[PDB]
Amino acid sequence: GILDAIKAIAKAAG
Repeated sequence: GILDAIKAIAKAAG
């Protein structure tokens, strides 16, 4: 899921 991927990445990026 594109949305799921973005969400995880966002938090990871900090």
